[PDB]
Amino acid sequence: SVKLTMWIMPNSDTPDQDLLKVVKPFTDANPHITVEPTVVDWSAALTKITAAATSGEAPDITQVGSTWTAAIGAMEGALVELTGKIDTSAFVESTLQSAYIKGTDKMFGMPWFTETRALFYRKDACEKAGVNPETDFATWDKFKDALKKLNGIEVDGKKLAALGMPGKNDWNVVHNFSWWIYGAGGDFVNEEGTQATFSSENALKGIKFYSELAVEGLMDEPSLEKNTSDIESAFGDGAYATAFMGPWVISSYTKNKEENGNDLIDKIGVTMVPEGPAGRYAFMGGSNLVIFNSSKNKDEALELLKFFASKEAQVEYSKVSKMLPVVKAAYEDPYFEDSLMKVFKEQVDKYGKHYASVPGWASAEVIFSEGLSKIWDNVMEVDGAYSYDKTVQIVKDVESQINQILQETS
Repeated sequence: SVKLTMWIMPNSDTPDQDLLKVVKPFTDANPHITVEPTVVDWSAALTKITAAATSGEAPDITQVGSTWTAAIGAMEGALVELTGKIDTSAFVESTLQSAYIKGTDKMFGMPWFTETRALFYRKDACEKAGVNPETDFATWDKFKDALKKLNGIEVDGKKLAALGMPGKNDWNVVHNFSWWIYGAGGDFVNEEGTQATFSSENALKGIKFYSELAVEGLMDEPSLEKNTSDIESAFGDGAYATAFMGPWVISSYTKNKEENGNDLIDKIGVTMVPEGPAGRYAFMGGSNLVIFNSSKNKDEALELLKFFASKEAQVEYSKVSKMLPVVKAAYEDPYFEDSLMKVFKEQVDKYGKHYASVPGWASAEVIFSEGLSKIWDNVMEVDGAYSYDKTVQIVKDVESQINQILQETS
């Protein structure tokens, strides 16, 4: 018999058991294959995977952050090339980009699940404030006008901040700026993926618009010291009129109502991110699966990957992980078509934009995160008055470092 070993990151409440429940139909139907998952923490995962690819001491399969696929796939002899082995027509088209090395036709990962961030809002706050969510969040300028009407609005005796979002003490620093940069007509790197474009006029327009929401008082100031999970919890206890969050919060708030009677879930809606001057783009994240070239059972490894891309496994794993499926047929399930979830379905499909899938991306993201962290410090005036010129200098200094990374990894 064949024991497939698989590394996963912590995607659900009980990672190993939840994965094994989803694969039980596969191992029941293929009794000569067993699946042995091992959990690897997110912070050290890329380090451990890179070391396994280099040393040939690897599991058969590992989850990767979708942005890591090119980094690992570019390592000589690291991964099984999947080009032509997966039916790509099954996948939401926007999710496939991260599975390839950009500029090549080489597919080294299979998309597994995805996520995007949407704009959640308090319906009761909007009615009280005179905000119509069917129109007033559609564009940057309308959104900001709505925030002005919502900031400090009192609902059931509690004063709400207009927008709750984390600052630099967080793991989504870059991801939360991404769609502002895109909507302004900017990007982190050029289309070819070979030059940084983070200091363009358009990128700065997006960075300035989003970060100065803090200078203008429209963001909850205490929350800028906190992280994503804190903003999700606080919104779920009614602290903010709006917040940009992933789809997993719907389950959390639904559970809060079932267990504690917390009716926040009945007072919220969700809409797509506001369109910027250049159009509507949204963040895309998530994870892919890869097969190590050192695997002694690649045929069985591939069969497992294809199982994870089957409709039933996509539905079931997305439910338990609270992520979004990457296969089109999974969105036929009513779960992904309810009033809130359907906004996420539409956004990832029609407007999702993934970071360039280049081998240097993972290294570049750390640099972008450091720079945007300094921009938060700047707008929050932690060390002197806010200076937009300081943001410009930070972004130019980032641009230089990114170009050196791209030159090394070309």
